Amino acid sequence: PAVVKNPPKLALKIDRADVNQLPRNFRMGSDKYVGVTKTGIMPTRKGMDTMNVSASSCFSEKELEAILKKVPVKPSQFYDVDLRGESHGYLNGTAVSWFANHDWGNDGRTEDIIIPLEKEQLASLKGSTVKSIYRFDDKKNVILSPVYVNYNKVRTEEEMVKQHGANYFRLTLQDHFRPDDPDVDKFLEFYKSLPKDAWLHYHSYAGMGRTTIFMVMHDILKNAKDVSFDDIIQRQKLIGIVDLSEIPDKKKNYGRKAYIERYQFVQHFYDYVKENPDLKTPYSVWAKKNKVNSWEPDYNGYIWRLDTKDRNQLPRNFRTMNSAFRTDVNVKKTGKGFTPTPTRKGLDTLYMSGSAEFSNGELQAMLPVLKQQAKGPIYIMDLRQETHGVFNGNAVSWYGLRDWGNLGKNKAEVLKDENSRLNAARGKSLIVAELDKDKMPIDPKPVKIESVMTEQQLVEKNGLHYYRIAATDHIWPSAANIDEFINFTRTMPANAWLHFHSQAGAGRTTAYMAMYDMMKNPDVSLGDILSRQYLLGGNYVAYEIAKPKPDQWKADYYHQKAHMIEKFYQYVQENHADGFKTSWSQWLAA
Amino acid sequence: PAVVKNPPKLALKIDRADVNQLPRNFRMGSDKYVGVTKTGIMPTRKGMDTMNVSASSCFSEKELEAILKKVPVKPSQFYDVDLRGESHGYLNGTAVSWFANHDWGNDGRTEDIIIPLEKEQLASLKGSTVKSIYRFDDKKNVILSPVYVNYNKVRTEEEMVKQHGANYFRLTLQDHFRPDDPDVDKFLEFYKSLPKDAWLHYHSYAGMGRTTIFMVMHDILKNAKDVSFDDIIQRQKLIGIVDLSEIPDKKKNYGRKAYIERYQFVQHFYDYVKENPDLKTPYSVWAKKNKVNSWEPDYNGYIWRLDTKDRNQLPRNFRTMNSAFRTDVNVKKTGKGFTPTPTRKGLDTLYMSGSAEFSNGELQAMLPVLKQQAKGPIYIMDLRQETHGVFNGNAVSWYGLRDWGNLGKNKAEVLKDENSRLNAARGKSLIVAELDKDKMPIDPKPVKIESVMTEQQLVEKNGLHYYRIAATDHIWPSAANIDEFINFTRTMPANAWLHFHSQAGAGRTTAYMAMYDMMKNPDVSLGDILSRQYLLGGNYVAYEIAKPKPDQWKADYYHQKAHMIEKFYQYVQENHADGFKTSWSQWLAA
Ligand SMILES: O=P(O)(O)O[C@H]1[C@H](O)[C@@H](OP(=O)(O)O)[C@H](OP(=O)(O)O)[C@@H](OP(=O)(O)O)[C@H]1O
Ligand SMILES: O=P(O)(O)O[C@H]1[C@H](O)[C@@H](OP(=O)(O)O)[C@H](OP(=O)(O)O)[C@@H](OP(=O)(O)O)[C@H]1O
Ligand SMILES: O=P(O)(O)O[C@H]1[C@H](O)[C@@H](OP(=O)(O)O)[C@H](OP(=O)(O)O)[C@@H](OP(=O)(O)O)[C@H]1O
Repeated sequence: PAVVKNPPKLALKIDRADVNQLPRNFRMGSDKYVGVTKTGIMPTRKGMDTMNVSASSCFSEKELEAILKKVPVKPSQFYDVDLRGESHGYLNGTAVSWFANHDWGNDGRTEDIIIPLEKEQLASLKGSTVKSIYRFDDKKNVILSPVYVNYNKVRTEEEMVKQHGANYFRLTLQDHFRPDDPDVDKFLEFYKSLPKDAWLHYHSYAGMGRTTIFMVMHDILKNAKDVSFDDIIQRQKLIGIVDLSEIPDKKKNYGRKAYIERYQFVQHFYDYVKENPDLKTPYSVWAKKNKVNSWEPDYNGYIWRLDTKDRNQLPRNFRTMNSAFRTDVNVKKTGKGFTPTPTRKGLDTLYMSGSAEFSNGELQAMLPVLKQQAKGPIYIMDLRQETHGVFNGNAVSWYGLRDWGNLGKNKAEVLKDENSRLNAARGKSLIVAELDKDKMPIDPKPVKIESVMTEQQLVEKNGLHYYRIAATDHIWPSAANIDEFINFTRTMPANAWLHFHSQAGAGRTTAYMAMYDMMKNPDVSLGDILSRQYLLGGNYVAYEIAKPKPDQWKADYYHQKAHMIEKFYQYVQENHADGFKTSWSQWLAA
Repeated sequence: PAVVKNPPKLALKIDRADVNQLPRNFRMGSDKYVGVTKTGIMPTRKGMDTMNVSASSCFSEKELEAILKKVPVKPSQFYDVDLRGESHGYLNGTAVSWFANHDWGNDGRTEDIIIPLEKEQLASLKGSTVKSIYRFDDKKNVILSPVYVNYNKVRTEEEMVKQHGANYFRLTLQDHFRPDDPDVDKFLEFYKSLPKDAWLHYHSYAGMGRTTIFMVMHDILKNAKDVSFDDIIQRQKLIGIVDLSEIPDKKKNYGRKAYIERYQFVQHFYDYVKENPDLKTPYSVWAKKNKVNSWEPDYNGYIWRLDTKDRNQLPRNFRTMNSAFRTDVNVKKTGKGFTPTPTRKGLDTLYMSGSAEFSNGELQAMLPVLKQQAKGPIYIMDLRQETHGVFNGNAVSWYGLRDWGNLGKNKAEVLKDENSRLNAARGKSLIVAELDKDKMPIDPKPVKIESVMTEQQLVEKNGLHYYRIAATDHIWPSAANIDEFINFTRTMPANAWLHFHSQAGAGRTTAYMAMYDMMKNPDVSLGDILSRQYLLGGNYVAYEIAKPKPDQWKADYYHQKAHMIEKFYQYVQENHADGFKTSWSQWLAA
């Protein structure tokens, strides 16, 4: 085949043709040494034969079958450790993946974007039984002219491996680099939970870099006590293909840094296992204390943000389902299904409103409006995961990078963090600043904090009910968070009026409003729901960035929203009839 | 101007037009804060006003004059700290440099290569008063359409700066990265040697990355005891342009790694100054001990190499000036000035030979041949810096990466290492292996070491004189090594017969043979000298790699040879008449 001159940015290509054989770079930990060391002296073989470990390149289905046959365990004892962060899967037995330059198809992405993205990519191939798929040169890592692949099955690696009765574990590691600390932590917690008779097979794309790092880690976990670091590095080269201590002349600038980085990593992991033979202190914790940690963003709050100043007027982005459509329509901020003239059916009895966060003054202005229109009890639905409250009548929040001050916290932890920080602020003189477009404070000055309430205290004091869902800013509400809302709707009083707010009354607020609208009016089209929620003053839930630039970190998260809001529409179509007896989480998991 | 679609791999372009002004990103350590921090809280200014420091982008001559006028010291107190590893200089007052993609013109090169290479690049412009020079866009860092520049002066930055009565210090740092540990050590020895009233001006190309790293280091050296790491980082952003703690969303994969690497560097440097306020322990030594050191190659010997087996035949590549011209001429391994029919004028009375290293058996075969041709005392001129000797009649050496086992050592240290290691080998059972094309041992097996001698003992025991010059393998003989040979010729007998040898009888041997040939026959052309030394069985001293690939690390060293052998030719022309009274070192420095 011929090299493809201008390949797409992301090309679906063949990883492994389906052939009855052991795959590329296959080795078992008990294999004999091949080749020599630079000194001519062989490293001790101590501990090698009882490691119960093998490794290789990625594999087709027939190559997996050859692996399973060869290893001296049953499938039930076999764990496929899939180190590939790049999106991949199977068409029948043929292994395919989505390739970008340097094999960085999922460059920068976290596991929780990569896993569902990969399923979607693969899902897009179902409903066809033949496809032109690029070939690939492993020597130069470049796209070659395509062949047609026939198939009637599309599977993730997990599905294929489990259908063979084996076990599966995924780490989404970028090609060319060491695992970051949290992925080391994740591996170790998996490792510690293994049955003693477990057989581990590590693989990446080529069974070279990422694979050898983990073969070295494995050897260290079994043998660091009795075997030197240097011997481990050498012996994993002798039975394999890569010497992690080799920084060759041909590697320069960036590539050279990465070879250096991953060599240093295995040195630090060796030291960690040596000092912590019980594996009690997590690697990330040990590494931080010893200043050899990988870098991670810190999302913790570091400033009191002024969300909204105490003012006698309706809060920003306020609307009810009786409101007028907006006149400032921007089609470029809409998306799939958008119409300027959606049906208003059901809106007169939906009893729903939304807005940005509210100061005391803004709550006072909302009160008569909502009571004017409400036919039953009024609930303020606070959708904010981030810690917030009221200082001197002003709405404030504890702002961290990306507004992810409470990322990873459950509801109980959120409320505990919230109460604690608000209390601690009482009577202090603190910076409370509005943030500009760059999230930098504007004219920051200390101000004396005289009064401090939670929003709940404020809301209940004014005769309304309160409910909190801790939804993370910028992202599609989690399954748990959506289930919490559905459960809420099942028991809420009839004629209840729901007022949703988040920080800006945009992303999270419009998402929940659209989900509730759908639930109550399943006969209205997805596009009409999204369109009217937009027209009434929300954003468009299915917005996607046309041509994402590198600094546009929200791109994947908008895409996830666009995708998941459609799914949720389907969920409603299928479960509204019997009152949603089946949950969103259970439905997803089927 | 217009972007250049396909610029040359290396393009001479304009850095700074000559303008009367302070340069880009100019700041002084005592400057006021501009902008805000993310918390809205400003860092202490403690110690800022007494640091006696400024920083900026690179500067034109007039921009330097603006700098000198602005700062509150005399030029004699001002130190230009030039952080640029890329080759640069001055045409009249205009700053110019040689640009490759990512500003990596000298990617991978050491200071010893870059400094003389830069002077050579600038020297190539001195035979003109006008040049077409590319323009440059600082926003995108890309070459733009060229303009003509007129000049009658070509200068290094050092020359331009010293001509204004100021001081100069150079570190050859690659753009985009932190400094490696040895450059930190070099900066520190410089810093500690400063007078108290010294004023430091740091600059790189943009006054952004490398410059801010060093401004932070300075602030740390002055203020670590009293000011926190975070405050230093913030305040250097506030008076400047870069926050080293910021890893922006737009930086991905490789670029991201570099930002991370340099942030972590300034953290480690902080800790080092905090822990070592006396700056006694070097940074590199502290960093190693704490496992946060940058990676450096290790050139130390790790194996006994079999250089040549004891055998009853002339040593490899043996030749005298009465030897036949070779029949296997390969023009592609020749170079500038090659002729297949050079004069043999002077060879009849040039009492010289050369070969590869010799075993005992090969020395015995040599003896009658040399004694046949010699008209005076015979001297064996051992040119090897690397440690070697004789085991059981075989020539052996202590081999390290690149055969640089004794890199950096003086002659006394080389001989001390040599005696020590040879003695320690006696009676031991050790690996003594021939190395393959990849420098890996062939069929290594331990052998009993029964007899051990230095080459000097072997030679003198056979009634010959010995002299040692510790020349590093692969590279052009140093100035001190050439002077040492010249001093030898000045005190040796008229009709002394010199037999040069190294490991292979190629690079070092042929260079010294060509240098002596020139000295004794200054009326023979450079080309003829190099050509006949090649034809008699040496290599071609002025060989350069045509189109050097990334793995061909010797490229720069061959170029250095090709260059310096011509220079030595000129030295001979200018100094043979009086018997080389002025040394090579003195003549180079003028
Ligand atoms: O081609 P061979 O001699 O087998 O070696 C290759 C080339 O040097 C590649 O460079 P190039 O793209 O110039 O061919 C290099 O990728 P980089 O260019 O990214 O350094 C590979 O590094 P790894 O991809 O790390 O194996 C290295 O293994
Ligand atoms: O709080 P909800 O109602 O979900 O709405 C969010 C917040 O207003 C975000 O503000 P912040 O990030 O300051 O908390 C905003 O980010 P920007 O102001 O950076 O755009 C989001 O814009 P998009 O993520 O672009 O939709 C918006 O959807
Ligand atoms: O264009 P602006 O917004 O100024 O930001 C630039 C771009 O992101 C560059 O990327 P691109 O080449 O895609 O334009 C990037 O170089 P990399 O591509 O090496 O990341 C620069 O990093 P620095 O070179 O470190 O400034 C960064 O400052």
